[PDB]
Amino acid sequence: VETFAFQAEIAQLMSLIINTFYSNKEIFLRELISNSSDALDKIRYESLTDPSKLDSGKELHINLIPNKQDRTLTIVDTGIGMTKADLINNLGTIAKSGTKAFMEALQAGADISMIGQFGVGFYSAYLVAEKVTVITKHNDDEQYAWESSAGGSFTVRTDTGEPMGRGTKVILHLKEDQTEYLEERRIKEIVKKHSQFIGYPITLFVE
Ligand SMILES: Nc1nc2c3ccc(NCCO)cc3nc(Cc3ccc4c(c3)OCO4)n2n1
Repeated sequence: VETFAFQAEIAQLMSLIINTFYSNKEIFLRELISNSSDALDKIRYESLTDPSKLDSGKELHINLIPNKQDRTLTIVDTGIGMTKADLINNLGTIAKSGTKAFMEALQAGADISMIGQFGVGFYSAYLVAEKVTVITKHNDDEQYAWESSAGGSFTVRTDTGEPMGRGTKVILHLKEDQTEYLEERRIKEIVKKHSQFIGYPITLFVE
């Protein structure tokens, strides 16, 4: 279990997301599905010059798994996955320039629903989650669990859970006031309104 500090900018974005009054929380779901869609484009893309990159699983899709018992909503994709270096270095680099641009727009008229246009939509998960655990597997690397409850830090460990093949699970530990996002009907309403044209199948699991 290693512990790392976020860069100043990302930490500050994360507190803004957590502390600002903003009632339209539901946009988190569009952002994570859109992240999954991008990760699926990326695996489909690299496999064009190396078809063996699909040995770890051919199917390209997304599952939404609510669990009232654990109070979690998990978004699962078989996209390209993230390496250790992504989790500790590259994602932070991407998040730095994206945060700055998002900040500039926010003070000049924009709102939190436009976060995905700046490449930092993942952090919108913190509108509804007190803790996010991300389990990720990339092709020539091991399986990792990343985890953060914000407050300026995150952890990374080699994951010993069930091996997952290739891709990412984002596990959202929902705040107590946000269990609406565990309801089939709420989720289905949200997918229909904001995520109806994704180029990969999306399956909504029932409890
Ligand atoms: N499902 C999925 N797949 C990817 C993903 C897959 C590949 C990738 N490549 C990074 C450049 O090598 C970046 C990615 N970024 C995100 C967004 C993301 C951004 C920040 C994150 C995070 C995920 O988990 C922990 O912190 N996702 N989300």
